[PDB]
Amino acid sequence: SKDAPQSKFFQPVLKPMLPPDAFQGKVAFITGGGTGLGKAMTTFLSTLGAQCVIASRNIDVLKATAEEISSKTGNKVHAIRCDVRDPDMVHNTVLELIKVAGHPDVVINNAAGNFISPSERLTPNGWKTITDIVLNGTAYVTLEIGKQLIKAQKGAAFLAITTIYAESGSGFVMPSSSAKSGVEAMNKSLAAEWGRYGMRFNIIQPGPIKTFEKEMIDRIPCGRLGTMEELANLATFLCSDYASWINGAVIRFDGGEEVFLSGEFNSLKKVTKEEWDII
Amino acid sequence: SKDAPQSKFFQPVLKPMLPPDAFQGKVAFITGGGTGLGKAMTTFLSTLGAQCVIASRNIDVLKATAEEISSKTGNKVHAIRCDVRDPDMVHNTVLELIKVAGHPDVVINNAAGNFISPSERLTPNGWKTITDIVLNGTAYVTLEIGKQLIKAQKGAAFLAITTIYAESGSGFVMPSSSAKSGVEAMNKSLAAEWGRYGMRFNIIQPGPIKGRFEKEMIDRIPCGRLGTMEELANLATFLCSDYASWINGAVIRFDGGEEVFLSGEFNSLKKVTKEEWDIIE
Amino acid sequence: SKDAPQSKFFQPVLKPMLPPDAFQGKVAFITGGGTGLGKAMTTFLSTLGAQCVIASRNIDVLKATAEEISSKTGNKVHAIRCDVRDPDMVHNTVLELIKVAGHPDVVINNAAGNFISPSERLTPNGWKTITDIVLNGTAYVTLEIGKQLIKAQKGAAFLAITTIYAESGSGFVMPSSSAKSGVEAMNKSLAAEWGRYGMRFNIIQPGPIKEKEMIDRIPCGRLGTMEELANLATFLCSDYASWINGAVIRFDGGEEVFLSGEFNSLKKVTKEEWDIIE
Amino acid sequence: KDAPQSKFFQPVLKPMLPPDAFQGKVAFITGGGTGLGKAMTTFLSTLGAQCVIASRNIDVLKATAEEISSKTGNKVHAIRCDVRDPDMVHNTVLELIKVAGHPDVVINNAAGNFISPSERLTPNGWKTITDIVLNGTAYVTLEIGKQLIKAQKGAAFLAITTIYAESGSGFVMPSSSAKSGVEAMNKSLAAEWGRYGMRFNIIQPGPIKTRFEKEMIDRIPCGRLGTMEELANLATFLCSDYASWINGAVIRFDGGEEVFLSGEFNSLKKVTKEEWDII
Repeated sequence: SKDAPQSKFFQPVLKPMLPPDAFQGKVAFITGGGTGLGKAMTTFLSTLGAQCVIASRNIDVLKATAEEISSKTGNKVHAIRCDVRDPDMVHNTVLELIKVAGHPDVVINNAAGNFISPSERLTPNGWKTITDIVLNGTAYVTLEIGKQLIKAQKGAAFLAITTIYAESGSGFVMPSSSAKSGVEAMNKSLAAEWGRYGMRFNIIQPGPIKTFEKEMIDRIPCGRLGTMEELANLATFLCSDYASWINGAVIRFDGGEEVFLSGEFNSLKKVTKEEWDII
Repeated sequence: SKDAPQSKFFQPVLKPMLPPDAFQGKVAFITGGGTGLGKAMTTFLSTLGAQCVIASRNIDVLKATAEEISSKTGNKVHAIRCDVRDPDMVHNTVLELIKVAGHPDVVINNAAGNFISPSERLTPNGWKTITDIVLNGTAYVTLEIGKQLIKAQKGAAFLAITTIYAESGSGFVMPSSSAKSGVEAMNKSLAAEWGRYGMRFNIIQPGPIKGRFEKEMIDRIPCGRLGTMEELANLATFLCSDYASWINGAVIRFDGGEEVFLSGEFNSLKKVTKEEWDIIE
Repeated sequence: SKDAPQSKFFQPVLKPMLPPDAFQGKVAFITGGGTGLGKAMTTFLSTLGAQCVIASRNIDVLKATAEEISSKTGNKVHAIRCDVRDPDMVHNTVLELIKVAGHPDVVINNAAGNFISPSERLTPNGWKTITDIVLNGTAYVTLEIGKQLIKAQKGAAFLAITTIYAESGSGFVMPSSSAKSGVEAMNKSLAAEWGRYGMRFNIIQPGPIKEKEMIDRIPCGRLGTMEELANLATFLCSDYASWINGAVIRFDGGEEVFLSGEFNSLKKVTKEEWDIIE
Repeated sequence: KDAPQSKFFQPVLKPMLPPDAFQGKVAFITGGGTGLGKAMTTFLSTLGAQCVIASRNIDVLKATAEEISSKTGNKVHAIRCDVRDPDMVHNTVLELIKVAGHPDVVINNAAGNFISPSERLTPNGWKTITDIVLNGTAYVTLEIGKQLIKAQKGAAFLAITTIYAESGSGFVMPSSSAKSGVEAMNKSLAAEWGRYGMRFNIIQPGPIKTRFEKEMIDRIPCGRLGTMEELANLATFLCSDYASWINGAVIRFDGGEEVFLSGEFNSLKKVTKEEWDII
């Protein structure tokens, strides 16, 4: 493939790492749970015993993913259609979650939109679409669930999937960077504010996950792209009771990409042994 | 005043620090320029020779401030009504800026809204108001001006006023923290993306600037006092001046040491007395 | 107890979370592995199948811990005396590690010293002691093992235990903050430089691990446990984390986000006061 | 030569603060005989300060002191000091107080560095860099601080680190480590020593004028290297009474280099207009 030689030292493990009943009796709510990383996280949660609820705009995709997962694990996966931009729809969706499965013990905000563009080509509407979906949508889901958990006197573990470029900034993905950085600040804020209510909040910042990646592999110390299964192991750990004292954490899941990118002299990896020998 | 004793070591200097006419021939655009921090920055820019344009919702406040500043400095201050939440109004405001003063050399995004609230008492409308004004408003201003500068083949220095709690998060100001963190990521992105177009972007993160929180805040500020708007204006004018032409993508805490004090796990041991330390030894 | 009411929502799970053979065939090297967090990490590694080598200054403590762990798990734990301040002793310790167990797959730099003091009461010797143990000691171990792994074309996962105050700074623990921040920069540097040699490097930043004043600043309402730390550490050193490199993970019950937020002290405002403020 | 956009970011080399901004003040600068230290000393002296410069080479220090004082008319004293030696640092601080006075301004700039694969570092090479940069800055800062506490006087401290202290970087790993330690030290003392009137700030430079340098320019949004005069303007501002409420701050002085390096998609600057149109 396109992987670099050092990838032999960093082979992925794709199987769930936690014990087979680690989420028995637990309820999990995953936005964007019908596709991609959301589907992978839902799959692992369901495999480990959770009753899952997935929500996004496309009910056909959600129902297909829900049947696929539940057929494989024997545990229920419920689909609820929801555009997270619509705070009234979010409110109804949370009420439905509580009715069909119960208050959630695990909340994963993963719904996102993105497109790569020179910033000077962005329109105000394109800007507002990304910030509405990523930032406002995560806020509405988080606040609505939080209010219900406070009313019920129940706690939960929340996880938001952002990106390494939320904290650094990045050209060409500027609206996504901005909205995702807002999501990070939101979760750090609520980690500090809502401990008394039993809610903890963590962030995973992914690099590139397999799903122009030769150029990307050249900037990844581990020499390969990440996998959704590995991300799901990290996410399920953070959402599990084994991580009940992990709160306000921000975890890079990136093969070393961000430390590589950010270090001023890391490009000197291209200097050969022979060139170093020659001073 | 209510200041802590060590404030004697950190007295503020309120006069502009840069040379007279350091902004002669320059145009500056300041959102929120009619009040508070925005007015202080506009005052210093005008004093140093800039032609300024201030924009916000209240035209009477803007006109009053413009007349007040221009009558002291002798340099023109133009007022334009603009709700930064409305991208069409932002577009028209930038067109007027160029028509009445010219392309800006200095852009300061300072318009904001905020309130303190338990997050569980927030409504979607309150959430939207803060994020729309702070995050979307700054984006519309920055993108609209940037596109015009690219078309004119001119550069500029941009400055955004955020807060120390954008990077840390904070309970009780969570919408502001989120929106302001978005503004930080926006500016770091454009500093990296738009160098080829001659635009640089920097961030100031203020602590509290000059009723019970204020007293407790002083106890958490190493410099022993609140900041002043004049000091903030000195920092802002420096960063927007040609003396800072190689400062780009920078984030600068202006907080009297508040954030380092807050963030350090054992800083509360300031209360331990000399005699208690002798025992501990 | 001293725990806050909300701790009921965040009860610790003390059992090892990874599968029983997650470290079968692996060799781990743990500085400070005879006590405290190092002992807890070694215990979980050994329980999960690793062969472990623990190194620090006190050979009697190390031997007692080695016997305790290996008796319970059935897997070997080797003790080596090593003062990490001494690079020649570090070199000899790494040679012995390779002879008795083999090249390590897992390296945990945990040896440290600390004391609380006003910074104006520090002496040059006190400064040197903390920085030499924490920063230079971790550098010597990491450089010595890394050079051996490069020669052998074998990879490993490295973990350094720092602290939340490495990144923030903190008064009263200033030498420790400085040394530990140096350790963080070291590991981020090598995560980027040495991935090409199959080594990855991560950091855990702990809050307080088993006082009441501290608990009131922790959102989770209790101190952390060594078993929870060991679950996080073993995950990061396991092949399930083979794409986690250069990461810095707070393990602090929320303490650092609570401390660092300008308005977080408003947690003291009552419901009635908020009603009034509205 | 510089990149095409450099014409938009031209340097201003003249001191920006008022002519007497440091009249009556005393400044102590480690490494003040060369490079950035000499530039900072030059601006301080021009603005009225009485300066004391300290490093290992007394002949260089003497030459620089005469050169500066002959141009400004303000005294510059040379004191030989290897900052690795805490007893020599103690003696140097006592001489500073005797010949000039307690310092109002303290700039820790002495450093050593060399670029090397980390696997080519020796323990002695490691210890040399950490001793000079981290221990040397600690000894200077602590010894001066103790004297200022005894006299009930305050001061502004400034440490020159680097953008790679906070990020890490391969090939400069000991410098990254030691300089990160300096950052933590200064943030710690800003929080601890407010009651004593001492504030502490950090400048993180990118590449400053005086092979890799042409490649570096392509990674610098401002399109050129920085100048020592511009750095001296930033440093004199931070050490002046105009910045008396700036404390614990860390300021990048890097032409945008760090935000460029750190952003995941910034390399898409190479995509042409026609390629973007196609999309």
